[PDB]
Amino acid sequence: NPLFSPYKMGKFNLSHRVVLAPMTRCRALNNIPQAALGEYYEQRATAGGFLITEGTMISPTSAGFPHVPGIFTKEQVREWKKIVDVVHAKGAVIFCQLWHVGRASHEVYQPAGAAPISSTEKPISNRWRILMPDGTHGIYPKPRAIGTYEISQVVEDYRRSALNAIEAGFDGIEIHGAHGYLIDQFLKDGINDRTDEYGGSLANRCKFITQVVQAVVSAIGADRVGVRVSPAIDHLDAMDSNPLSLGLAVVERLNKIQLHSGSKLAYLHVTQPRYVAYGQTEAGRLGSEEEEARLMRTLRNAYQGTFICSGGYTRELGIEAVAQGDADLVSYGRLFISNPDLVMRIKLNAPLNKYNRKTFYTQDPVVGYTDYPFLQ
Amino acid sequence: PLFSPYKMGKFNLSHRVVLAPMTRCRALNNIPQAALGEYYEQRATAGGFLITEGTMISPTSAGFPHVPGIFTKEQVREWKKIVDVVHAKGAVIFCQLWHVGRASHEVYQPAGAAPISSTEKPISNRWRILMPDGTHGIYPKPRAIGTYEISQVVEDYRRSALNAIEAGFDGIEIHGAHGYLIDQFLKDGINDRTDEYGGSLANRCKFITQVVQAVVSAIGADRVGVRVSPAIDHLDAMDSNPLSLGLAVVERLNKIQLHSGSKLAYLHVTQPRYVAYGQTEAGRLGSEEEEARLMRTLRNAYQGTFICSGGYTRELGIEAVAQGDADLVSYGRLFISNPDLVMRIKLNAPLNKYNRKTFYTQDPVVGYTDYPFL
Ligand SMILES: Cc1cc2nc3c(=O)[nH]c(=O)nc-3n(C[C@H](O)[C@H](O)[C@H](O)COP(=O)(O)O)c2cc1C
Ligand SMILES: Cc1cc2nc3c(=O)[nH]c(=O)nc-3n(C[C@H](O)[C@H](O)[C@H](O)COP(=O)(O)O)c2cc1C
Ligand SMILES: [Cl-]
Repeated sequence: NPLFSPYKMGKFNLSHRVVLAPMTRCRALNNIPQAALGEYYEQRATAGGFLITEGTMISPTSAGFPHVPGIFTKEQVREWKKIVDVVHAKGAVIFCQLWHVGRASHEVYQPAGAAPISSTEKPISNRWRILMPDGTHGIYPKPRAIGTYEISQVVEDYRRSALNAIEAGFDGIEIHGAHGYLIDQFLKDGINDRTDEYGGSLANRCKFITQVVQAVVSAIGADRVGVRVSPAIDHLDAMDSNPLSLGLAVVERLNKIQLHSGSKLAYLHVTQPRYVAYGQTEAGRLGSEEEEARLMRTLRNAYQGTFICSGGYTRELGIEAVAQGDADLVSYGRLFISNPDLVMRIKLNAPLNKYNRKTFYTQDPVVGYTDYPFLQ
Repeated sequence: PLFSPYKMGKFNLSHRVVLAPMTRCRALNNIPQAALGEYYEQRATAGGFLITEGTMISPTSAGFPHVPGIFTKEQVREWKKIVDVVHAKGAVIFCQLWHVGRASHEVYQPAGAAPISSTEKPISNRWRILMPDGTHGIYPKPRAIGTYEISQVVEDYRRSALNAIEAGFDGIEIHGAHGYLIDQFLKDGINDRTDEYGGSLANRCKFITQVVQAVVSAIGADRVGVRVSPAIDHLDAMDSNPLSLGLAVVERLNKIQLHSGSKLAYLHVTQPRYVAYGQTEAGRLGSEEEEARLMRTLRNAYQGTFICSGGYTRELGIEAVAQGDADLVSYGRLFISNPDLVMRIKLNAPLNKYNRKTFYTQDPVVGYTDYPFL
């Protein structure tokens, strides 16, 4: 089983290639990591296994979900420390994902009920909803387009949060630059309608992610920085006219940062679109995943370093990915929510527990969080 | 509730369990076979309603191998034999008229002509077609038919509906869903025409209206059912406002009934069962709520019998009928493996699992008529 051949990610000697994908769960009450998070990550930690935390706030305006943890205050750093320690005690490697949602927020999540910030004044359309604190779905509002100086301030928020993650003991950080969030709002030409140096050309649209990555790299070292993007996922109206061209443009910027820094990043993590095959239709089962696979393979081939694939992977698809050289590591989200011992279940080819979407974002410290059972 | 009798026009149905139309590819060389007779006979029940697999309305309307047609007198002759066996068991049966539009291939095109459609745009690479040898083929570039050709395709539906009646069917169902010909005109994500049949919702609905009117004027509204799927992920068939499109179709169907002075047999709607973006943070938020509203809105708007389909089980079907969401529920996959699904559902008995591997094979028995009764 290729998922169990060891992999050397920088200094880290991973014992297997099954990675815990970053997943927002909303148990960090009032943005403070809670003991429940410690139990949750400890359940999933394995010796030589790599874990990525849920998206974590880099500032007071960075959230668009309730009770997501932050790492911009010392109080938050002290609580993260306890989680990092328990995970390290199991022999796992863990990175903290730094997340700013940009326009994907609501006044209820902003200080003084201010408008969310973004590259643009254009709001996410009503084709999408936001989870409100009371559990209902809300409408995304119009964001405020930020200027060059404020952009440098947000970059500084990433730098300060990366330093704090290192202070908490994390092995590194992952820049959430995917799924239509703040960085993707600058990358995607379907969102970025700016006329200044951060808009228009591919170079201009890639300026923001480059500045963010360079700032964290210069603060903690490229080896402790992973980058996540999703050029072909249009979640929250984040489409680009040419996904592959955009993805390759980002990859070249990362390749350039590495050469200039004289060091490689921890990895490039890419989420791919995954089309569920509907069995109730005439030709749903006759589809092909070919094209989306070629896009992923091209980004991996273009990138000089470790590649982590994600998005609807199963045991069989993960084995295939590593076996064909399409990826070095494979991250799993939903199956890891319901299978604390996912790594062991994939090693033994055991049945996998079903997951309950209803409790993905609820606040209970146990229910739908740490009560999914281990192999008996 | 599924066994509470239902009156569908002049049809007194004994239960609400319907056999959904399902392509099975056993009609060798497009001619109905004795096998189909046994297959349908097996699932037929006294006072039960069945809808046949999609059936060709012209030589160029197919996109699957060995699907039956009803555009030749020979085909009509063989269908009659099947219809008789079904009536013998006291069941009501409608023949579904199917034209795939752009969802075709050169191998299914007698004159090597490009498949016809509303647009010049080909189905995307992520969708494939089933080839005669069982392999998957690539969808070719279709031809955006001219305004004048639309009338002749409507004529193909009309002649086919007449042929279905000549064959003895109690009625016909217009397949206007799942990204096939009619749906290629309805969905603004496909229809990029700038003429009378493109642009406004009204213009987009012109084709299905003309098809339904032609068949209604040929055999009577009481013998015509119509199937649509305002919101479905199949062969790149998307629309900006699924609700608006669905209600536009319902409004024109209601008008055809008023002007005809008789109601259609029913409106058949596929349940979206939308599951896109499950791998994202917010993709699924509000999805289930929107499709539920979409369906109830259409059900409340349509003046007549409403049949739901797509992902239904014994429990989900019971719920649909109990909550007033649908009058009849059609089952597809479970009916493939459970010939006596009706009886089984009635007794809450164990259901047989189905083998997809044999959904479209040509064996007249294996995976077709060999599923056990129990
Ligand atoms: C409940 C949930 C929360 C998520 N939260 C995040 C997040 O905070 N950051 C991120 O980059 N991706 C997030 N994702 C996307 C996942 O990291 C991952 O790409 C996806 O779950 C992989 O597909 P899979 O679930 O089929 O394994 C989330 C996904 C789910 C289902
Ligand atoms: C093998 C197969 C063939 C189908 N063929 C057709 C068809 O020719 N026409 C049509 O309108 N729907 C067709 N359908 C869709 C079904 O009528 C029905 O909506 C679907 O099977 C219902 O979902 P269920 O299988 O979960 O009950 C087909 C479905 C399957 C699984
Ligand atoms: Cl390191």
